[PDB]
Amino acid sequence: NAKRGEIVDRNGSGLAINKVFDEVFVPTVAAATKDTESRYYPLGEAAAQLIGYTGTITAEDIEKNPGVIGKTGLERAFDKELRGQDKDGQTIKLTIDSGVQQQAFAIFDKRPGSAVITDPQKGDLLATVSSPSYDPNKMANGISQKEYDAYNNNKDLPFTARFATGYAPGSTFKTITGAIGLDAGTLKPDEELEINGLKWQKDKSWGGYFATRVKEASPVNLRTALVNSDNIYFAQQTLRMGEDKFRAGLNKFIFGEELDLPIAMTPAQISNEDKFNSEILLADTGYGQGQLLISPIQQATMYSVFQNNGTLVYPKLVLDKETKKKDNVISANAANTIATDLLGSVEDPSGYVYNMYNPNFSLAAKTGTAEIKENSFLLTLDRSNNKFLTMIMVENSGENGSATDISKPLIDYLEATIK
Ligand SMILES: *C(=O)[C@@H](NC(=O)/C(=N\OCC)c1nsc(N)n1)[C@@H]1NC(C(=O)O)=C(Sc2nc(-c3cc[n+](C)cc3)cs2)CS1
Repeated sequence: NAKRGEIVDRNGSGLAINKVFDEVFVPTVAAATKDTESRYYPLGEAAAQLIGYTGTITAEDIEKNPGVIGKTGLERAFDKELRGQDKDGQTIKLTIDSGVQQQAFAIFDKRPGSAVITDPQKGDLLATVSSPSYDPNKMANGISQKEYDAYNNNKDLPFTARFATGYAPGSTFKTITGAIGLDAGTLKPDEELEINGLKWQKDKSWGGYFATRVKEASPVNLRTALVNSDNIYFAQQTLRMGEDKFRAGLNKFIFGEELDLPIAMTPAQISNEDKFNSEILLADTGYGQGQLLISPIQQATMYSVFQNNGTLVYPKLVLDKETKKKDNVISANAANTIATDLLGSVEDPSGYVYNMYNPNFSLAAKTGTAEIKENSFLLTLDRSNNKFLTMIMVENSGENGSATDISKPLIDYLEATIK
């Protein structure tokens, strides 16, 4: 009987450890009584999808590769290192910070959504949160059929790891579209484009389709369009760029690329085919619509270029793993120009993230709402020290509110701890 290896956070705090209990004769916590060692998760629901839970080796388990075994999450993906022999399992230290993990999970409060917080210059995943969640301690050490069925019958599906699920990125994708337009030469950041009305189309060939916007602006430049959430500006800049210049910039990212993370995840895609085959879809992809499917972990990876002078860093979950990058995904001037203009989302009183304004901290942000019901997104960038990046989403934002409405405790926590 060898002890299973432990999973600890970046500071050594236990994420999946062993603890002896007095159980109520074979094993609730106090027939008979005996001191039995049990697999314990201190963060509970806050890290349930990431860490996973254990279970007994079933018949079909040993029927593949010849008392407890990882059934899901990192407890399953890291089983060979944590199981050991009968040699104690080794301890695997992650990049997670327990303080940030419990902050990101607390802001949702049963709301469906996800949140990832990274170190945009190292790739360290400080937190990967999916809501709603479940009790991993109950699932591993005996859960009743009343709480299991309560989890299965939940229409929001608490078992799914939403940080590894592909969604449409929303208007936050304009940051990439605008940066590609800058390096292409077609998008001048200071030229004033005349945009009139709340709807726009290229010509009569679009028919009953229009690019719609919210706030009416008179001449819209790059900085104003990002703060005003103007779809028409980026649509016109996408049509001006052409399918080739736009796809040339997008292909420098990690689309269709499998990552070395120990989290199962479908690679990000641009569209179903190698070509757009239309022009309304080219405009849609310009402002985050179309057939884009990027996961929160992949979204945090792509957007890391703005805090590394255009260099993309890959996400890492194990601490001692070497930092991997993809150099020159966008220019340094393009990354800095977009990151500087995004300060207006927080600092401008008319900005949509002005509720999080802090005069002693530079925070660039960008909102986004996608129609799939509608989901809300929020990307924030530490421009004071480039030490954290957030990607927060809330599913069914028409009923559960926007991501900005609940993310203020999270952002305030990071600015004081990670700084
Ligand atoms: C990018 O996200 C854009 N989104 C859309 O065009 C889509 N839906 O619009 C929802 C109304 C859409 N369909 S599919 C898909 N993938 N995306 C723009 N991004 C923004 C944003 O979050 O800033 C939205 S919502 C918005 N709401 C306000 C507002 C209005 C009034 N008041 C008092 C305050 C705030 C500004 S923007 C739409 S467009």
